[PDB]
Parts: sequence; structure tokens; C-alpha cells
Amino acid sequence: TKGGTVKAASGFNAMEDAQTLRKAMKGLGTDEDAIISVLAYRNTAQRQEIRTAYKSTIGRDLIDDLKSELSGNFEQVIVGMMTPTVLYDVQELRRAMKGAGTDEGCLIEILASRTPEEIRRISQTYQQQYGRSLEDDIRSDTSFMFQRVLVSLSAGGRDEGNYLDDALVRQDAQDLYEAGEKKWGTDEVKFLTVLCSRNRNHLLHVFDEYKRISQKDIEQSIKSETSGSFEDALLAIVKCMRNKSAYFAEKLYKSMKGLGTDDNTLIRVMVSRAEIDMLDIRAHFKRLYGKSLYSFIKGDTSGDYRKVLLVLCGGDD
Ligand SMILES: [Ca+2]
Ligand SMILES: [Ca+2]
Ligand SMILES: [Ca+2]
Repeated sequence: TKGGTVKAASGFNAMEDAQTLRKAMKGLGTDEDAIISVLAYRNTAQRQEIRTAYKSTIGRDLIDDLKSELSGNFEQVIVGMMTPTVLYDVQELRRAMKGAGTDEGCLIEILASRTPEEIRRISQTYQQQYGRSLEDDIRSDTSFMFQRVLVSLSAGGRDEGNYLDDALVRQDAQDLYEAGEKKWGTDEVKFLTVLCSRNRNHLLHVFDEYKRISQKDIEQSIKSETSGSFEDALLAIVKCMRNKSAYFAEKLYKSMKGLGTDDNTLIRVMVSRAEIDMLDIRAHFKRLYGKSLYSFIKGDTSGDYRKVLLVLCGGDD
């Protein structure tokens, strides 16, 4: 409701911007500040217009030049900024599943937080780019109840609109309560059904009703009654249903708090949310953690990487 930090620029001149970028890179060394000064002050759509103008008017490829001139985390953020929105998510999902390891955290983050419509575009573009089914790769790289949550999210079939069937709210809450009170293991299918099928308004009512009948928040019961990546997936859905900006604020906190930094998560969240809800993220971060997002980034990063992340954040002195 406050929205993004990065906006479309006024006075946008793609041919000038292309020349600025060329001048920043031509010759020994690089003017990284000049690169930030353009790209962090244009939206993703405008950055694509710059790519086109750079090819047409400089006779070179902008992404290729950026990759040649930049390195490390700064390169990763800049090239991420230059990637069309859908394709960036596609590429992050592919990276999460490629080869031996599986980045379950990334799969959860994207699939829980994106809308069905966004996930349709992701699914189709993944197929077109790689000639692999996103669903098939999920089913190859994850298993059991966690897999079922990711498959459901990947299919985009959740109920929509805000219809309030209060009897079904009451039955859902009661079902979730009884699913936790079973003697020999939680009925995890009830959690899957309710949290993957029902509309948002419905779920917000279920959360409040569950608290009324159990005296526990649904997150408390998820934590005590489930485990592993399935637990994490359920919690992400709950958090996203309550407030997506708060979900992202927590991801940013966790990426930076204590020793070192989860740069892959910090980068993906800052790049993906800068134009959507970064101002809301900042507000929720401050409420949750009693410190500014800006100050966290400034204390955890350095160099040109810090500079660009602080423009994406906005703020603060
Ligand atoms: Ca150079
Ligand atoms: Ca894998
Ligand atoms: Ca740290």
C-alpha cells in the first residue's frame, strides 16, 4: 500500500542512457557509480528499452558488456536488475534445481509469494527456455508432502475471490485442530488442503478461528506438528496470506542477521521486490526488528554491491 522504491524515470532517454553506460565501461576499468546512477533509477521495463537502444546505437550487447566488466555480488545484482521480471524468476528456479543440490528455500519463496498468474507465466517461460517441465523438475527434486505443496502452488489452482463460507471456515479450523490432536502423527493432508486450496479471505478467517478454538496461533501449531521443508512451506503460505511484505522483511532479516550473509536470498529479494512493495517491506522490517532495513544492508555489505542494494532499498541519510 506504500508500494515500491524503484519507479519509472521521468525524462527517460534510452539513447543517452546507452551512451552513459558505454562511456562507463569503455577503456581500462569501469565507472561502477555511473552504472548504478542509470540502472538503479530506471524500472525493469525501461532497462529493457536501454538494452534495445544499446544494441541499436552502440552496436554492442549490454548484458555481455556488464558481465565482462563487473564481478561478484555486484555483477549478480546488476545482471539480475537487467533481466525481465518473469525470466529472473525462471532462472532462479532453474538455478535452485540444477545439478546435485536443491535450494528448497528459493522454491518456497517464489512459489508461495507469486500469484497464480505470475506462476503461469513462469511455468510457460521455464518450459520454453529449457525444454523441461517445471512440475516434472519439482517432482524429481522434492518428495512427499513438501512436494505436494510445491506442485499445488505451481499449478495455480487456489480458489480466488473473497467468498466467505463461514461454516467451511469453522469446519476447516476444527479439522486443523483435530489433525494436530491425532495420537500417532499429524494429519498433514488437512494442512495441505486448507492452506493450498482456500481463498485468502477464507484463510484469514480460518487463522482467527483456529486461534479462537485452540488458543494457539496457526504458526505455533505448524511448528510443533510438522517439520522440515513441509513445515517451512506451510509457514511461508501463512505469512504471505497475512502480509507478503512482512514475509519478505523476515527473509531479509534472516539473510543478514548473525555471521556472514545469504547473498543469494538478499539479492533475489531486493531485485524482485524493489518495484513492488519495498516501502512496505521497510515499514514491516522496522516494526518487527526495531532497526531500519537500510542500516542492516549498510552494515552487512560493502563496495558497489552495498551502493546498489541501498538504492534498491531507498533511504536514509
Ligand atoms: Ca572497461
Ligand atoms: Ca537438484
Ligand atoms: Ca551478517
